[PDB]
Amino acid sequence: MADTIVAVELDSYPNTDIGDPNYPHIGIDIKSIRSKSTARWNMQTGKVGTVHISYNSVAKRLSAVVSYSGSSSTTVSYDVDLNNVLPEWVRVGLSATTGLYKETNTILSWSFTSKLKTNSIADENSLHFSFHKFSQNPKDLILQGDAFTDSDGNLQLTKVSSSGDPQGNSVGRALFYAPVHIWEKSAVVASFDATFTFLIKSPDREPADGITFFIANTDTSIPSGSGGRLLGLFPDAN
Amino acid sequence: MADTIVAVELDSYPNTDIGDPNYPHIGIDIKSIRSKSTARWNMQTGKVGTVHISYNSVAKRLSAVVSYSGSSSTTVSYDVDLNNVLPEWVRVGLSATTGLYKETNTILSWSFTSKLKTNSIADENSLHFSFHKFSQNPKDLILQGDAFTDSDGNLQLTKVSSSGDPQGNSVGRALFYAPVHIWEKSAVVASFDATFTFLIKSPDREPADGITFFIANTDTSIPSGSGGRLLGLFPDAN
Amino acid sequence: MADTIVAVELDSYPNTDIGDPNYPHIGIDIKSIRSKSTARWNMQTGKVGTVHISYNSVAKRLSAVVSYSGSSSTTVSYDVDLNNVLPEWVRVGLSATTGLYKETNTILSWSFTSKLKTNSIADENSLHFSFHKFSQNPKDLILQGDAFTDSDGNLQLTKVSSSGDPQGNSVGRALFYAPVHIWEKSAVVASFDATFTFLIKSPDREPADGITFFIANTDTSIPSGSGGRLLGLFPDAN
Amino acid sequence: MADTIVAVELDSYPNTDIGDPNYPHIGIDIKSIRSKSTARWNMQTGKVGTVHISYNSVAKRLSAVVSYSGSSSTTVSYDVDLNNVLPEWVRVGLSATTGLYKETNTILSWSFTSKLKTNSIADENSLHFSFHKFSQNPKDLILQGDAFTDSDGNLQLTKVSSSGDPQGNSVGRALFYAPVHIWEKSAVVASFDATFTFLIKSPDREPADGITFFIANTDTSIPSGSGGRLLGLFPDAN
Ligand SMILES: OC[C@H]1O[C@H](Oc2c[nH]c3ccc(Br)c(Cl)c23)[C@@H](O)[C@@H](O)[C@@H]1O
Ligand SMILES: OC[C@H]1O[C@H](Oc2c[nH]c3ccc(Br)c(Cl)c23)[C@@H](O)[C@@H](O)[C@@H]1O
Ligand SMILES: OC[C@H]1O[C@H](Oc2c[nH]c3ccc(Br)c(Cl)c23)[C@@H](O)[C@@H](O)[C@@H]1O
Ligand SMILES: OC[C@H]1O[C@H](Oc2c[nH]c3ccc(Br)c(Cl)c23)[C@@H](O)[C@@H](O)[C@@H]1O
Ligand SMILES: [Ca+2]
Ligand SMILES: [Ca+2]
Ligand SMILES: [Ca+2]
Ligand SMILES: [Ca+2]
Ligand SMILES: [Mn+2]
Ligand SMILES: [Mn+2]
Ligand SMILES: [Mn+2]
Ligand SMILES: [Mn+2]
Repeated sequence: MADTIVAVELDSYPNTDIGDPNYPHIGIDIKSIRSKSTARWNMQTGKVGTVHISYNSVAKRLSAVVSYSGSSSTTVSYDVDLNNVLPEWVRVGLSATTGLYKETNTILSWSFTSKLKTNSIADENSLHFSFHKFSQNPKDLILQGDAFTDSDGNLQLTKVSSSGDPQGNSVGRALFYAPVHIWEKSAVVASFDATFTFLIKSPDREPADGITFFIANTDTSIPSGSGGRLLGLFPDAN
Repeated sequence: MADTIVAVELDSYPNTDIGDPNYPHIGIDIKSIRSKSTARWNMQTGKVGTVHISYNSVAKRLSAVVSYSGSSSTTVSYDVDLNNVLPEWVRVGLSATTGLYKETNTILSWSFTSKLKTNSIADENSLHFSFHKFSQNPKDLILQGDAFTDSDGNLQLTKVSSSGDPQGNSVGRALFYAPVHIWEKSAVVASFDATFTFLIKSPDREPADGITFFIANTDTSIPSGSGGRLLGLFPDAN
Repeated sequence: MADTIVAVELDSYPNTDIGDPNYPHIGIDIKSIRSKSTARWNMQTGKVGTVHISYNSVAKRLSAVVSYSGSSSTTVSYDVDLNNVLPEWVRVGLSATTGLYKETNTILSWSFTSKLKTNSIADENSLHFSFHKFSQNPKDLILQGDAFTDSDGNLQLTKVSSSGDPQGNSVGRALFYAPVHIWEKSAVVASFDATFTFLIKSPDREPADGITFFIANTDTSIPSGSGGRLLGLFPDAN
Repeated sequence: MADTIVAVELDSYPNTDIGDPNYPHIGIDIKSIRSKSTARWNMQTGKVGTVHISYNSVAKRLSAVVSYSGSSSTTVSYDVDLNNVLPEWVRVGLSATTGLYKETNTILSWSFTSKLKTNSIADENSLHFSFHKFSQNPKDLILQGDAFTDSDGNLQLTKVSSSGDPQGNSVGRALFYAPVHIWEKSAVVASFDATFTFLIKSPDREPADGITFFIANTDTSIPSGSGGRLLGLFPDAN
């Protein structure tokens, strides 16, 4: 069967033939590339941006905010019970693609916290990780497809040359090595927060295709046919 | 000039004359004792209970859950922008009352985290405290009214005897000593999370009146007339 | 080549033939079962104990303390630079054995934090995990030898029957799934802290053999001949 | 009665007068301006530096490292039992002075964590704060002497002009608002960690006088005569 995917997308390229709004946008994706909720994103190609993502099983609202130094922020939210969508054990990761058009999909930092609180207090679990730059040989990441860490310590999700020039038709993903426990039958509340900073540079008039933070089944792998507009996440546009 | 109050109430006594539902309930109170959202609380007098509260400014949803070991939990949420309600600097606290009827309002643990973020993975401001014991001299709490720490290390918000028998017509509150910064001009996202565990015992067959977590202006005090049904928060029932 | 091991041992059985003092002891082991430092441990068989372990690269002192409710604590320290000992990437874990004599090697909770700092604030890493009780399918743990999680949610490092009776000649370990990055060429300061709570029960007049927290090369596995007095860590007593 | 002081000094100006070494140095001060331990400071006037300080009560080792974007590292350590020196409740803070000679004493960030542990994985008391910008009205800091926050959001501990030139004969301190519980009768282990980033700039051939992180009785205030060489911390040079 296909993987089960929940994602927040920073979608730089409007694919209106598969339901994208006709502008760069942020979106919340629940098992489909066709986002349940979107907000218009005013990209600053060449500038370092920041994304903050949060979810709590009591509120049942997955939210995301994108900002840049000295600019107005873009926000997006969706009401959803993640226990009905995802398995109890997941992996978390970042993905990016290029297609006919291209961009650098550079990650400068990534942090993530999750918590599982139950009935009994001494029945609980937490996981936190934080990367400010990345090791050249990162043993706590599963790197998939074209993803790699360059000589500056930056995570490049898609291909770039030695001079830093991006390449088209590229796909890559980075997953945290340990599975994450996001629900159980006795749980009272589960929550997570994620942050990443990113640098999209591009020589193209319309940069493409984007970067996601995603949560999937533990054995998730890049699907066949998921390049370009499908963001390395989905086998089709349904 | 009255305080500005946001609270989560565990209201054990139905004051139907001032808009309570006719059962013990959990509520979200925005500037009034008359809750904007309530849910049925299945009290278990004599068992240790746990409350988890959370908010973030992108989701704009204040939510709370109450539970006991081996039991079903109760949730309540309300969509609100706290920027629009509270001043930028606050104190946070726990309050409790008894009236004609009575209960012990015993706090066994209390923790709190607030974050103010912008454009990096590290937060521009964060505060975290956690008490699992309470000290015989809590120099980091402002104790108001009948609130005191006992010989067992527990925090008693209202009057109780040597023998563990609660008293009627009591009011008590405990505030964390340092002001918390909950928004600013430059802010991208602000969030907070709080947890407390409580023991409510009663000789009566109808215990009263309840316990809250609340957030207020920094100079907040127990208002004249806030006994019983007003939970030590409000000077009247409007 | 053999594994590289740094460990804190709760050594319940004196094997004076390989240099144990003639009493139960807590020990710091650096690449040998023969401890670099020991202290007398006053065991309370059948009671839940707590161990706290810490280290940072400026102080260069690895310390551990073992305690029980109502008792006084025993401490042990050793001055060592852990980088000259350990590789840059490690796994962290828990190990236990039994031999001719036996005990339960039960883990009720385990937490770990590591941090690696430079000065970019944006060149760095942290990892934190916390388990209060353990899942029936612990996908974030690598279980080795006889280790398993039971119906109560406890981690059993060595064999116990369904009635909870321990078995002799057992060895088991549990490793956190993700590698930990503990040094790099640009590092200024690296630190770690670990906590575990444990329950050692035994029908034997002299219980054996003990429990350790350990740090090893990422590919560590139970050496042949590490049963009993070698605590699942070393292939010989050198 | 005088304040009770424990400090880590970054001392830019040798006062051989009162027992400084005859070079710029970092030091550990236990109840006297006359450091119990010093190290020659690998100083870089005009560069952003970072200080990390740590202590735990099992190891009994107070340690500090000062570095500059990864280079030019200096360390200092002292074996000491702080339960014998400090009261159980304290305030923590930063101080700085100029005298005949001068430098900017600029704080760009500051964080602190304190923990008091016993018999579990969850701590019985913890406190954590973090500032990466400082507020125009920082209600959670007690600002003493010349200390103010500037339009950039930096904390200036001593007088600086509107353009950016430091003034002589100035003193300033910033204390965190809430008292900190550092030890108790039945504590198993107490620990704290602090980090700050600073910028010392000077038009002088020989900058003065330095910056400290310190720990004091909760009621601490700038003593009379503690200018220049006494770092705003001590009334005399005894
Ligand atoms: O990278 C931008 C887009 O490039 C391709 O789609 C096209 C967008 N504009 C075009 C113009 C001509 C042709 Br042929 C193609 Cl395939 C496209 C495809 O690779 C899409 O998946 C992708 O989103
Ligand atoms: O503790 C329960 C309640 O007791 C008091 O109200 C009454 C409850 N039963 C009554 C019966 C008669 C009269 Br008069 C009163 Cl005020 C009450 C008041 O103290 C209320 O504020 C409180 O909610
Ligand atoms: O569990 C206690 C000990 O049992 C064995 O060693 C012995 C301890 N007392 C003995 C008495 C007789 C014989 Br045979 C043996 Cl092997 C032992 C061995 O399994 C040791 O590794 C272990 O430490
Ligand atoms: O700012 C650096 C120093 O300047 C002063 O000490 C002197 C250093 N050189 C001098 C030369 C003359 C005189 Br008068 C004085 Cl007080 C000093 C005093 O203000 C000292 O406390 C301070 O350490
Ligand atoms: Ca698209
Ligand atoms: Ca009521
Ligand atoms: Ca032994
Ligand atoms: Ca000096
Ligand atoms: Mn899209
Ligand atoms: Mn009510
Ligand atoms: Mn031993
Ligand atoms: Mn000095």
